[PDB]
Amino acid sequence: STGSATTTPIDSLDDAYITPVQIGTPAQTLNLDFDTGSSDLWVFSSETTASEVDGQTIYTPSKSTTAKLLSGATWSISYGDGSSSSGDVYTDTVSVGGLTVTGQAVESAKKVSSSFTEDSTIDGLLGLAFSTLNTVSPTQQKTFFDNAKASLDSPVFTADLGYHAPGTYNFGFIDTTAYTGSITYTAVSTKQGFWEWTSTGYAVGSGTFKSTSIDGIADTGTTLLYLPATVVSAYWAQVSGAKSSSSVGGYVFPCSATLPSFTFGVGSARIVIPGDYIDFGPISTGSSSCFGGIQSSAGIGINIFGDVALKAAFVVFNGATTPTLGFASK
Repeated sequence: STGSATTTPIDSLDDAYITPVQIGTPAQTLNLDFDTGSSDLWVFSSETTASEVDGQTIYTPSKSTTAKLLSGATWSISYGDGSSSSGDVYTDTVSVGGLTVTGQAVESAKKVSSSFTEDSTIDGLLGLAFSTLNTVSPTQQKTFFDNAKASLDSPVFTADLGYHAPGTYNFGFIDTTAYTGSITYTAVSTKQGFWEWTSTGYAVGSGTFKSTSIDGIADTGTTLLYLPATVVSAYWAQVSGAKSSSSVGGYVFPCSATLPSFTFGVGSARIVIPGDYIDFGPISTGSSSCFGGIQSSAGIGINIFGDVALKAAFVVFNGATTPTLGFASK
């Protein structure tokens, strides 16, 4: 089997991407944030505290003939941005782009934090990291990808995120028309439950490439590119008027400045992030200070190749017995 679904930016900045997912019978279609940095499929639901729902589409398990309470199971998750959610669990039929999993754990939110309530466009998350991070207790549950894996033509999924445009998540096959050149594969460590890999270095604009190992995670659920402070400082030093603002919470730059590209290494290959991808617009409406798309990972505890980086590539998440990551230009 395979599946193929279009993923669409939630706003003009590509702050996140939503992908339609069919849950239950008859289908209830919710727009979920596919997140390769977490491992819970959770949804706004008929059980979510009413005051915490503001415009989202909800899953109503009582209207699904295939929903079954996963008795006794609860879940509770906190994300790197400080957001959180929790609730109980149903199993139900879940389909993504034509690919169907029966008995998928669908984690029904009883509570969500304010960041989720305030984002009307995201009806929940679909985790695509390793199932060892799944938060269901007492019985940890498998991700949609892990459940689908044995049925897939090939045990892979791919992320092809657009810059200010829709893209595609494919399951079970590699679309050879979707990238240029070759796919360079690189080793993954699953020790922390993430798609964790080691970039071979970076370049700023037309500068010389610096060979240096940068361990980080491929995370479709994080907007920006978070790298060590040394790397980030070297980037922003090439932008006229750029500075790190403690009041704003990162690097900002005058909207009049030109942004250089940023290149990251994948083995001997190179992925070039165009300068435009690093522009996240005014810090507040009408401001001449623009927020940067490359920020320091210091104090996160991990480097994160978020959407800014991933959308510059065609990315293969290879879930073979020994997982790997592939990157191609496109």
